[PDB]
Amino acid sequence: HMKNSVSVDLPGSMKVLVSKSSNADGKYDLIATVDALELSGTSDKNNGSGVLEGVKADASKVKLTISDDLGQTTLEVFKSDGSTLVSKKVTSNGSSTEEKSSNGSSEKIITRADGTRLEYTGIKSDGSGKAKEVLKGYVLEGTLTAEKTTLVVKEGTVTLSKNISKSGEVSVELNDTDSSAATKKTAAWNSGTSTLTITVNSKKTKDLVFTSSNTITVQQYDSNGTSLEGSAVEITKLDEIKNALK
Repeated sequence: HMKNSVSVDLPGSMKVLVSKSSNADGKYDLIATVDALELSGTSDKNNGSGVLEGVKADASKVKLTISDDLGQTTLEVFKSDGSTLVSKKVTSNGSSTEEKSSNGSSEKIITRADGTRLEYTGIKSDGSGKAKEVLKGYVLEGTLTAEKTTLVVKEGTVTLSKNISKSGEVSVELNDTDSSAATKKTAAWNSGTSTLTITVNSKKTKDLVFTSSNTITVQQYDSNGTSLEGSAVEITKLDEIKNALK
């Protein structure tokens, strides 16, 4: 594998072998095996960071780039002339983003460290596409535009929209076509508290909190809409989101 070497753990359970000492040019040798393909390179650092390359049996070019502080790996596959990416996987702090492009359409899967996922399919040149968020216990469906991702839950005449900016910032909104002004839902979003407060007939009815853990909780107000009551309950299934929208 490599004489006089040490092994270094990388993000995404990868490993690289680095020579214990440098060559006459001061550089260190790097060897890694990624899904059975051996990649090799050299680096002017001694810690496992740098660039390694290999070629698949179908002549595709593979490059692994390990950031200077070992915090991130980028694994790229190119067509045989090296000029066109076919796939790119970036992993850091237990999260991965995998992109593949072909025929003017792209796919992107973000796997979060908690196991939840954001999945984009059929991304077009204007930045639009289809979107899915895979949460613990339920899936949200929606769309992607150049502006934002919008995941939608509909219940009766109510539509709940969870928006995710390109930065990953979450905001939420509600629409309701209800013709009865006594039962129509409206809602206000508070970014500082990550809370959507729903109102019906001039009374706040519930707070939906969109947590840093990619969960949703719901807590009701009292019968006057002027104090919260009970304790917040974590939602675990799609039909529980819909119940909160009734």
